[PDB]
Amino acid sequence: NNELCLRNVFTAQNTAQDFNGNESTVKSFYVTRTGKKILVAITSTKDNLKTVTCLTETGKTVLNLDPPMRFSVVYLYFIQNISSLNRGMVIGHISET
Amino acid sequence: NNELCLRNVFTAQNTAQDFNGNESTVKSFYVTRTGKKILVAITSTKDNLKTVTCLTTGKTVLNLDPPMRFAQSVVYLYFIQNISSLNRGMVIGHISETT
Repeated sequence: NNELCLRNVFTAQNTAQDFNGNESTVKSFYVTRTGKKILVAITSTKDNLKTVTCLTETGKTVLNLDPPMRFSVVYLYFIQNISSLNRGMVIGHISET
Repeated sequence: NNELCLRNVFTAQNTAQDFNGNESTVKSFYVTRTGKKILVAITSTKDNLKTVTCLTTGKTVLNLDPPMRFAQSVVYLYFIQNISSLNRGMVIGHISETT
């Protein structure tokens, strides 16, 4: 017997930084699981983001981004080394909306 | 550069076999991408399913992972053996927004 843990995807916003250190607001995609959240991906019209801010209880954490993927034009970035399961959750969410 | 291929989930029905060899109809979850589909999971009220028959090469029997329980009625979710973690995420997300 093993109970399925249903997870949710929630979008919000965060600050991201490009290679020149300039900040901008991005749409952020979180996977949540009863109390716990993980920042999985962001979207932006900017193709030059390098990092993104995630706010925790500990304070701010700065996360590296994987290269922008294309989908006036909006880019999707996954957070580096995020699990494939969490990636799948977010891809489905973006597609099913 | 790397373009993002959106994936979808759609559901239909398949025939599954339990450890007795007895057959029943189940709800099937497919992930689609680039005009191709892959069977990722099934759900059933039965907790004893062992295999599911898929139509690909032709007719093929696939093994199921052990059931996971979720809720009025109790349902069991079975992933197809060796399906990717990415595809599991797709189906878990879909079932979450259904619930």
